Amino acid sequence: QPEPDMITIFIGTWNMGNAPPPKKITSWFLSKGQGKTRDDSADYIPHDIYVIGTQEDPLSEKEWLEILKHSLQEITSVTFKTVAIHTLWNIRIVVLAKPEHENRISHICTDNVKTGIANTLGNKGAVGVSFMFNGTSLGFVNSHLTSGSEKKLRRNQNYMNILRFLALGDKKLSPFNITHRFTHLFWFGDLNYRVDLPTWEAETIIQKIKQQQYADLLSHDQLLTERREQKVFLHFEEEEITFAPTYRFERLTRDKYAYTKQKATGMKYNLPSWCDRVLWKSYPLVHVVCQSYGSTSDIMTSDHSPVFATFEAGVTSQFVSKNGPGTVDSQGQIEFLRCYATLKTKSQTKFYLEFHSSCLESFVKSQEGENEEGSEGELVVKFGETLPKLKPIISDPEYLLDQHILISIKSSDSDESYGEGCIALRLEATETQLPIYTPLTHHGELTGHFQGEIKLQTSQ
Ligand SMILES: CCCC(=O)Nc1cccnc1Cl
Repeated sequence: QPEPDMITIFIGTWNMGNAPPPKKITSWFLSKGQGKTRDDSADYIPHDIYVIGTQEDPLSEKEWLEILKHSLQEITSVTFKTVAIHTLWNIRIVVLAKPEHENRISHICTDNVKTGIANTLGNKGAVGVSFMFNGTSLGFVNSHLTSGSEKKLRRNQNYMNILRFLALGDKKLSPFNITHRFTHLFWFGDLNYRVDLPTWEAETIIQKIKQQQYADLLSHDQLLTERREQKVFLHFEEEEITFAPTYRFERLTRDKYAYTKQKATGMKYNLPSWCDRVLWKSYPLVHVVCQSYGSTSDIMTSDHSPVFATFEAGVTSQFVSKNGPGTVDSQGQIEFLRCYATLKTKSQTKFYLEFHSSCLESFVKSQEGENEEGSEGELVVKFGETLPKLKPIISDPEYLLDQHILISIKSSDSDESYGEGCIALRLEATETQLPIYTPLTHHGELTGHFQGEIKLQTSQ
């Protein structure tokens, strides 16, 4: 029974509006409705993993698990196994997997982050799950961010708090936040970013939606504009949106957007918006392809419509050789030539690097770099040919070329990371000097760059 090199993952996000779901929600899991939808010929083919995020979820965990599992069993005739379930207030994540995957899944972590302070602490935040699927680390975040058209900056702040404080994945990756801990990270939820057009334009927006003309609306979508200005979700991907705004509907139909200010909305307008989103970030040169991204049309208990996204994701096997795990394989090495970090910091400490990778027995600390001044004000930290030779556990190129090296540049004075990034070992050649590059971030914001050359020796 061979190990897979690809799986498919279903991501759902649905703000349930504190109402129980209708009796049938199968269209969600089938990726049917509006947008990039799944072919009918696939309807009986189960996804490998289903990850369901809800917000304003009024159900108990038990109640929702019974609906989800019976939904999937009706579609696929498979009884899915529960990998994890975690709830913060009314924000919930469920991970279900095909039974054949039970002994491929391990290291399951759950966590939550509560956003805001005093006033603004008590219903927004995020839940998440991570696990290993054979050799591949997977992370999933369902966030319910701050509401209201004039709170995009708060949403951006919520995002940074969640990625700083959500404690998922391998705790030994201490310099790295969730945006670096996983082969594949999926972040979804009621992100609550709005279409930023004047209130007076509400009926014009509705007209555009009825004509399926989204271009002039998407050009004002706050998540797309904040991401283009590098204010949020730096280095994440999102499929093109080709479905109608998923908020705010009159319940029990989809024929009406309810946008006008009401006491129940705090006298705020809710112009039609793409509140409900799925984004991802995968390590460089790992296969990930979005195969659906859309909304359902026939689930109408909430003022939001459910959103679905599906992905092909590359996975790797739990590799064993005669040498590693449990020792190094002297026929493998990773060398760095002519490396330097360019940092945005105004500070003047010495810096050193740490290399972290599950291809190493443990992380590797470099010597301190040599600081120089860049021509446009920058700090340049030069490592030259001084970086330690990395000793992978396994030399087989079928393993090593699928690996990644995480890099943190740390202050000698504080041991605090000033920047994190990731280098793929999926090189064009071995035993050949090749350019490498990663942006460096800290708390998910850009702080610099790391570039140089790599020379990878495998057993071939
Ligand atoms: C609800 C948690 C039950 C559980 O232990 N799930 C699990 C763990 C490891 C691998 N696969 C699965 Cl389904």
